[PDB]
Amino acid sequence: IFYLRNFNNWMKSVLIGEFLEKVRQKKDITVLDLGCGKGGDLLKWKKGRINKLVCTDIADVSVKQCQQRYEDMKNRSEYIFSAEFITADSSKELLIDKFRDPQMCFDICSCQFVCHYSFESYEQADMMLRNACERLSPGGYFIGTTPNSFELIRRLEASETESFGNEIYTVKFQKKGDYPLFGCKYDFNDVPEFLVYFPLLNEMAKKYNMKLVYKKTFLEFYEEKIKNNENKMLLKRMQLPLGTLSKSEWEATSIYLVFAFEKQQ
Ligand SMILES: Nc1ncnc2c1ncn2[C@@H]1O[C@H](C[C@H](N)CC[C@H](N)C(=O)O)[C@@H](O)[C@H]1O
Repeated sequence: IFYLRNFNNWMKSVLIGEFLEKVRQKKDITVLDLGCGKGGDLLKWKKGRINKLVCTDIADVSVKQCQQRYEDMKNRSEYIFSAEFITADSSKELLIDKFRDPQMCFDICSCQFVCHYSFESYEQADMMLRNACERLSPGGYFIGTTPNSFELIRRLEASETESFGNEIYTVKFQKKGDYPLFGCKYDFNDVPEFLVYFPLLNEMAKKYNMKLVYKKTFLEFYEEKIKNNENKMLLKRMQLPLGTLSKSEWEATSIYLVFAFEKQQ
C-alpha cells in the first residue's frame, strides 16, 4: 500500500508544482481542492506558498479530518495559507452558492483522483466540471488525475471475464462490451467508479472556455518528469519501467492519466 500512495503523492507533487510555477509567471494564489479527502495535499500547497485554499469533499468525516490536519500544521513562525472547508456533493451542488464569497476566483482547481465519480450521469459530470471551472480566472488551471479509459478496456478485453488485476488491485466491470458515455460502472479495490472517456471530458470542458494544456498517461508523465533532476531527487527522497516500483505497482499505477486544462481569455 505505502509505495504506491507515495508514487501518487510524488505525481501530484510534480503536477501541482509545475502549475504553480506557470501561475506565478503572471504577477495572491487562491486554490480550489475539489474532492480534497483527508487533506493529503495540504502540505503540497503549503510548500507551494499559496495564500488561500478552499477544500471541499462529499464526505463530512474526511473534510473534518482535512480541517484538523490543517489546524495541526497551523498550530505547529512559517507562512501558511488561510483555508475554507465545505462539505458538498460537487456533482449535484453548486459551489458558487456555498463559498463565503460567491464571486471568488481561483488560480488553480486541483481535482486529484475524483472525476470518475461524477460520470454517473451527464448532469453530474457537467456539474462537477462547472464547479471546477466557472470560477477559474483567465489563464487559471484545472488539473487532475483519473483512470485512463483506454487502459481499463484494453485490460477488460484481454481478460477471460469482467475482471482483472494482480495482488495489489482489482478491477470489476458491471457489464462488459457496453461502454456508455455516462454510467459505465466498474469496481476498483471500495467504491463504484464510472468510466471517463477523455475525448468527452475534453469536449465537455469547452463549455466553460477551457482548452487542453496536456493529457499524459502516468507512464508518460513519469518518464518525461524524471528528466528534471529536481523531480527525480524528490522521488528519491519520498520513496514498463524497470525500477522505482515493482512490476505489480507499475501495473496498478499505469491505469491512470494526468490532465491539465486552461481558462481562456
Ligand atoms: N461528488 C463528489 N463531490 C466531492 N467529492 C467526492 C465526490 N465523489 C467522491 N468524492 C471524493 O473524492 C475523493 C476520491 C479520491 N480517491 C480522494 C483523493 C484525494 N484528493 C487525494 O488525492 O488524496 C474521496 O475523498 C471522495 O470522498
